[PDB]
Order: sequence, then C-alpha cells, then structure tokens
Amino acid sequence: PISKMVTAHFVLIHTICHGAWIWHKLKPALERAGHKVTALDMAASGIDPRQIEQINSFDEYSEPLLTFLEKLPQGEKVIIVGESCAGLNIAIAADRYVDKIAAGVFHNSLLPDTVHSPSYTVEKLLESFPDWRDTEYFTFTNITGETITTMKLGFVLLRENLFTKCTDGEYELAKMVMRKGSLFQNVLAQRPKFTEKGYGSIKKVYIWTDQDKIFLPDFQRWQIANYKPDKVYQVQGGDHKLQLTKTEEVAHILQEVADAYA
Amino acid sequence: MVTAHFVLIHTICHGAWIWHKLKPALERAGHKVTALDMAASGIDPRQIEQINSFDEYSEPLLTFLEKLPQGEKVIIVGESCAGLNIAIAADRYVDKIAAGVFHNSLLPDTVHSPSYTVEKLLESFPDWRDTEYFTFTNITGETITTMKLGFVLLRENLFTKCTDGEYELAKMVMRKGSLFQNVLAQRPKFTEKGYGSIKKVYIWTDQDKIFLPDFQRWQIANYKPDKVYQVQGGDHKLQLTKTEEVAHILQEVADAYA
Amino acid sequence: MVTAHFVLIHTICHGAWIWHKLKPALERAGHKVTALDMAASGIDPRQIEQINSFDEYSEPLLTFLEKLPQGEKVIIVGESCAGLNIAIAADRYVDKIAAGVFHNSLLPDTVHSPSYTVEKLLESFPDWRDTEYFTFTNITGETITTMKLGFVLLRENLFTKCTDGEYELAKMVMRKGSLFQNVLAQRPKFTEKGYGSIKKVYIWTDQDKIFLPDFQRWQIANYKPDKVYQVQGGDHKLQLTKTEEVAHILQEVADAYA
Amino acid sequence: PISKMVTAHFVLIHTICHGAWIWHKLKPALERAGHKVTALDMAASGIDPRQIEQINSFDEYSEPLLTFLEKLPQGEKVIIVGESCAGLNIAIAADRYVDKIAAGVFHNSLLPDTVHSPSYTVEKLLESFPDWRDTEYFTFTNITGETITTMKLGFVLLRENLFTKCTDGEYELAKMVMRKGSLFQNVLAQRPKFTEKGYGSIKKVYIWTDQDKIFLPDFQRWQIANYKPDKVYQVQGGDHKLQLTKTEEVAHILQEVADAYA
Repeated sequence: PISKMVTAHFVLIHTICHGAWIWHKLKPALERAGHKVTALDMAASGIDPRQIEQINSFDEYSEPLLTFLEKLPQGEKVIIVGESCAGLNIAIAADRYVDKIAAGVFHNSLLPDTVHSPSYTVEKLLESFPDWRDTEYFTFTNITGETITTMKLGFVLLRENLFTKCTDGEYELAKMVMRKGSLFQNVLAQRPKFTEKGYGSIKKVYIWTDQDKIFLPDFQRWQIANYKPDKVYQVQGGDHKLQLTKTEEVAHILQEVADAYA
Repeated sequence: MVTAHFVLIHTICHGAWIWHKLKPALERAGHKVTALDMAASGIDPRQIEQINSFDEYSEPLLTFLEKLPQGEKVIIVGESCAGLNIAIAADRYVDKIAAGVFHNSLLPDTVHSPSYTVEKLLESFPDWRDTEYFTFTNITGETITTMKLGFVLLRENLFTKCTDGEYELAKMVMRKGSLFQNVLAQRPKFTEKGYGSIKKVYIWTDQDKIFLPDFQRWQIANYKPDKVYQVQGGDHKLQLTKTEEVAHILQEVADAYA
Repeated sequence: MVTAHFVLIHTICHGAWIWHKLKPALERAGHKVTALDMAASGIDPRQIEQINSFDEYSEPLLTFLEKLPQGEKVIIVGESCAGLNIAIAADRYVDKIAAGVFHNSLLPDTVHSPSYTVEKLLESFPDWRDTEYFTFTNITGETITTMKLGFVLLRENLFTKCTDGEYELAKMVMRKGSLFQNVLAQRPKFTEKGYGSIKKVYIWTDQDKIFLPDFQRWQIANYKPDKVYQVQGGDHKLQLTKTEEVAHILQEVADAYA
Repeated sequence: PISKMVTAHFVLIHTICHGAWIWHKLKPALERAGHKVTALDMAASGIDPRQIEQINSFDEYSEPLLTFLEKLPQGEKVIIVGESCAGLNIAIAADRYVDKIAAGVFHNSLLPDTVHSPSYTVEKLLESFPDWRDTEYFTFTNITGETITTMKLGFVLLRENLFTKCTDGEYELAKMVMRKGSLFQNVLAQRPKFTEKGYGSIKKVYIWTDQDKIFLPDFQRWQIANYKPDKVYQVQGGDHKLQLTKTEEVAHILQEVADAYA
C-alpha cells in the first residue's frame, strides 16, 4: 500500500567466552544490505587485553557496550543483537541507554525480565542443561570477596552442543580464539532487577531454532512464555550459532526488524 | 602416504586462527596439527610491550618443542615473517625437526645477520600504507617499534583474494606486532649446524601483493631451498585462498621428510 | 603470649627485603612470618609497565591469602603506601584477617575514595626532591605515572636514621613504583563489611621525615584506629631503626587479636 | 722510608644467584676510606630485569661488567673484586679490557688460569663440593641448542655453607633477594682459553679463609698452587661471605691492594 525499507546500525554482542569474531559472517552480510554494523569484544573476551580475574560483575564485563553507547551521537539509535548470554548485556545497556536503543534482538539468547532477579533465566538455563560435558571450572575472589566461577568450555561441548552443524573451519576457528568466561551468577542474584522504564520498554525480537543443542526447545519456549517478545522468528535447522549456520536468514530477519523499529 | 605432525606458525600481528581452514584439511589426511599463538599474538595474554626480542616472541614454539617427546619430529610451517621463528627454533632443536616449510615467508640464511631478509623485504615493499607505528623501550634500553596493520593494507595486500568473512575475521582479531628488527640486527647469525642443516621447502604465489615476485625470487636465489612449489593464483594468505593446494604440498613434504 | 602468622607488606618501589631485620626478630618470639614481594617490586620478574592498577599490584598478597588454609588467620603489617594493600586484601578476605597493622602508613577509610589519603599525603609532602617520574598507558588507556625514588630523598626522608649498610642496600635493590592514583580515584570505595570491620593498629613516630606528624595525626583523626602506638625516635623505616620495638608492639597485637 | 697511600676505584662483582646487594656492607666501608666503589648486578642477578633463560653464556651474563669497562674514561683503571664464581667475570673482562684493570682481587673465588679450559676450576670445585644439599636444578635450551643447567640455591646450603657465620638479618636478606643462577659450565668447556696477554698479565690477589664451608681449604689451596697469585691474604675466621663477616678486614686488605696497584 505503502511499503517501507530501512537501513539501521546494528551492534552485535557475543556471548561469554566468545568475541566479536563469531559475527564475522553476519557482519559482511548485513553490510551487503547497506546497514552499519559494530561488533564489540566485551571485557576479557576475544582479543580484549583484560583477564577475567580482573572483572568483578557482568555489568563490568559489559563496559565496552555501555562506553560505545555513551559515545553515540545525539539522535542515533541502534539495534543491539545479542547471542546466548548476551540478552543480559542488552538488559544492562537498556537500563542505562533506553533512548539509544531502537530494539533488542535475542538470538538463541537468554531473555531477562524485570519481574525476577537478573539471575533468574540463568538458573532456569542450568536446570534445563546442567551438564556442560568437558567444560572446566575455576574460581577467583572478586573485589568485595565474592567467589566467581569461570569456565573454559570443553571442545566436545563446543563441537556437539554449540557448533553442532558448523563448518570444520568454523569449529577450528572457535577452538583457536575461545577465552574463559563467567556468568557472575551469584553477583547477578544480588543485583537490582532490570527496570520497566529502561529495559522493560525496549522492543524485543526473539530469534531461535528448535535444533539448538544447548539452549534447548523447552528452555527457549519457557522463556518466550515467561516474557512475551514483541515478535518471535523461529529458524528451521541450523544450530546454536545461527549467525554461522543461517547467516543469510538471520540477516533477512534483521532487515525486517530494521524496517519495523529502525 | 606418511602422516606427520605439523606445527603451524602464524606471522606477527596474527595468531593461530589464520590456520583455521588449513588445520582441518591436514587432519582430513590423518596428520596431527598443532597451531600455536606466539607471544602477544592471537589470544595470548601478554601485551607486545613486554616482549623484548624476536626470540622471546618465539617462546610458545620453543616451549612446545622443548616438551616434544623424545624421538618425535615435526614439520614447522611458517607464514610471512615466521621463517624467522623456524630459524630460531631450528637452531635450538635441529633434531626434533623433520623439515621447515616457508609459506610466502622470509627465508633467513646463515651468511648475513638475522635481519637481512627483513631489510630486503622493506626495500621491496617500503610503504605499509595505512599501518600505524608505535615505540616502547625494552628492558635493556632498545627502542622497539610496534605496528598496528592498516585495514586497507589488510584488504588489498594481505587478504587480496580472501572471502569477506575471512577479511572481516582478520579485523576482528588482529593484534599489534613487531619485527624487533634492530635486535635481529644485533643477533648472532643462524648456525650452519642447526638452521643451516634443516630441510627447507618454499611455497609461494606470484600473485602475492606484499612479498612481491622479485623479492620472493631474490630469496630463492639468495638461499636456494630444497624444493620450491609455486601455487598459481591466490594471494599472500594461500592457507585461506589455496587451502587444499597447500595441504597437498604439505602431504608431499610429509612423504619426503617423513 | 600468642604466636601469630604475620604477613609483612613493603611499600611501592621496595620489596620483601626491607623486612629483613623484622622477620628474624618476630621469629625469635615463635611467630610465623611471610614477607612478600608485590608485583614488579623486590625481585618479582614483572616490570611496572605491565601492571595496570593497584589491585593487580597487590596480586602476590591476594594469591597468598587465597591459598591460606581454611581456618588460619594472619595479621597483615603494611608500611607507607601498603595500607592500601591491607584495605584491598581486607575487602576480599575479611575472615582470614586477624588485624591490619599500619607502620607509618596510609590509613584508607570507607567514606572517601581509595585515593583520598594519597591526595592528602601529597598535599602534606608535595616535593619528592630528586625523584624522577615516567608514564606509560595501561591496557585500558589510562596514563600511569611511575617514579624512580631519588637517592637524596631515600637518604634524608625515608632512611633518615638508618645505618649506612641499610641505606646502601636500599640503593642496590630499589625498583620503580606507582601509586596508580588516578585508577584509585576511579575505584569503588573500601567496604564496611570487609576493610571497615578489620581490627586496625597504627604504629608511627613523629620523627618520620616523609609521612609528617600532622599528616599522620590527620589520619588518626580521620579514621580512628583501634590502637595507636607511637615509637619515640627512629625514622620512617621503624622496622630498621626500631626493630625490636615494632616486634614488641606486634607481640601485643598477636596477644590481643590472636 | 717513603710510605705511599692510594685511593682507587673498586668494581665489586657478585657471584651467580646473588646481586650487587651482597656488597652493601663493604661498599660504605671502602667509601669511608675515600675510595670510589661501583657494585654491579650481572645479567639476571639482583634486580636486573633479564631472566636467566634469556642468557646464553657466562660471557653474556658478564655484559654489565664489560659495558661499564667500555664506558670508563681514558686513563681510568679499576680494581675488580669478584667473590665466589666471579673470578670468571674478572678473566672475561681482563681479556677485553686489560688496559683498564689495575688488579683482579679473588675473594673466596674461583681462580681461572690460561693453561686449561675456562671450565677447569669449576670441574675442580665440583669434585671438592659435589653435594649442594637442598639446591634445586632446572634446565633450558639456549640459542644454539646447548642445555643449560640453572639452580635455585637451597636455604640450608645458604644458612650453613655460604652464610655460615652471618647475621640472621643478613641471612634473611639473602633469602629475600636470591635469584636463579648458572655456571654455563658446558659452554665454558667449549670456550677459548683465557689469554696470556689479557688476563694472564693482570695482577692477582687472593683473599680467602679456611673457615669457608663451601669453597673448602683443599680446593682453595689447590687453586693457589695451580696458578700462583701475586699475593695471598688469608683471613682468620669468618665464612664464605667475608664481605659480610669480615667487612673491615677485607676493606683494609683492599687498601693494601690499592697502595700496591693503584
């Protein structure tokens, strides 16, 4: 009747242990469409020089996102795309920069709410997938005495549960650049709940596949029921790393989100 | 067909990740593959300012080799500047090395100082375009120049023919690096008994836009390798643009030097 | 008499060595003593330019405490700037600490930022005479100022009344150091539950020529300790000039906080 | 008849594992007499920032001495005092800077000769004292493939054999600043012999005590017989670290060496 097509600025946010590198296929695909794309390493992730033992909360871990959003020009707005654990990075950012966020896109991601503790969807994830196979765990004591659990993701878990259907080159890449990570779950438990005015007001799009072998269909569906997304897009096939196994589909879905939220 | 253990060594500023396509290809043929990050490269936690020479930068290779079980031998494959890591390593562990393979790489010799081919390379390719440079003073007082490779140079000279996903990955994980050229200029020449006795295979393409044809031809003539394999096409990153080809040459090296 | 385990913490630029007279004295009374080098201090192999904050500098203390066997408690004694290491450490391990002792030391509080007493000290003693200063940028972009303490300052202000052998040792092993003051200015204040709950004993002398009487009196009034012991005479390095006296006070602290 | 008194520039050289710090009592004592004193840390010793694994020979280890002697003004000459292993540092230096050396003083030290391999007195030391008690050993591979043995001196050996009669403060100091060390003995074995024109021409004074519990009377006496010192001064009592247990005696002996050799 009147049709609309929009170009947007997407800020792509990796999950813990990973870095900006997992977006290396989706970032050129989005740029083919003319969108602007920023892919950031969070503290102690990718090639960020900080070590995880110097980081004391998931909020401190999120510093690169918040700094980048503090830096945005007046009137610029971004669509934050976060995979796996990064729905927590979107919730943290949205409670500081709601103004700057056109929409949050959850990509096989944790979907925080405002009603329960920030750690709530993490506890639910762990009830759903409690065995992290060959993952190793470590701890350190943070700046106020909390003991923080970190992990080095196991290679079998990487091969079968996160990168199930990815290329051998993509799986070898992962092994070559994967870092330690932490959920800081116990400090999240002590955290103020996400606000309604910030995070609670953001548009929220949930992309997911039922073939995800680590954020399982029962968990994903529980999250959607628990906090209704403004839109849900289920991708057929692929695996947890849909930005690698369904790069073009994900880019076409993200075009639709730009058209709807700019 | 012999299966071999290959130790793949990236160049300065890069990391084990550039071998992400070559490591599975080699493993499809039954080979064992170890891809190492050098100091302050890839995801190694050290920053470049705490490394004081190119031998300290080679530490992950030397520690690996130091620990190789007695009687095992490896084929070290090095790209670009990593021919200098092969020579450092061959001088210390000649008996653990079945052959050195140079992939569009510096090919040091025994007759001139360790920085000779770096001088030659820079003479050949003097403008590193948008690359930025920085300096720090190392622990004995020398000024070390570091660089942050420029994205136009990355796109047109290094990753000329690489996929967009590959070029984009490169920008996502590239680190600062240093040739430590002036410390190489003061370094003892590579020995004849160590580096000089190693079998040497040189892989290149005349389509490389940064180690140019006449510089690579100069190198071959300056220190003739046991075997030279020339790949047609590709770009400087043959392990990305000609992956199966390099894997096939590396199979011939395994067959020949077991 | 209770015997206690004392963890002695030197100040920036120094190392475990300043406690070389105090550690045997304490051990003559049956106490266990651990004297640690902080990052890039004494003979620690790290250089100051790779340390990025005062909490990273405190790493040898925190690792020690992290490993203390369950149920053991220590008395941490800190000189000069090391009151900041006690506060960092008390925030992370309050239950492992029987008491903090401040030996002519900064006494941080919970109400103002972590750099408050450093600002105050510098206001009090602004000219560090022949000290030289240097800067580097840490891994997140902050400019960190380092110093090399000047030998006249070492002789007249720090080691005022020390033996010539002691002053000479000091020159032989002194290292660069940093307050990381601007990073302390950005740091979360010390907590009431951790540092704020620790027992605190302040040892000083009014003959100290660098932490001057009115600055030390200001500190006591700003954050009143559980006990203040004033030693007559000596100089800033009471563990060298009043060794048996400090050992005797430290015995009273062991008796009191077991 | 005519009496002479001379002020000299002494360069004090520590043994492996130790640093310039062991001279902290003798350096003020010599300066009381008006002499000029330089005490240098050798590579990877004291607070020198290099690590022993980056050092490849006893000659490279000696760099701080040779650099300092390269730096001396025309016509200045020094008396090099070396304790324990540092007679090897004096021999290396004398083959580069004979011109700059008024005398070499061996202080319970190895006394190299020109007739045998540079490693010869080390082999003889080890036959004499083969058990280094609680010392730990390690190896690394040097720049041309030689395996180098390093050691961390044991605390009992330190207490009873090197610092036998020293103060508890002096013994605690030692433990607080002691570093790894190496003799590089196998690379010394491969080294050209010290020359007659350089080291062979230097004046040589041997200070020693028969109470030394690590360079034992039979070893010391064998060395004196093997290569006659221009003068020998035996100190009664003390221990291996005569610059700590006999600081003033050693300083008066060193005055006599200044008077005789300037």
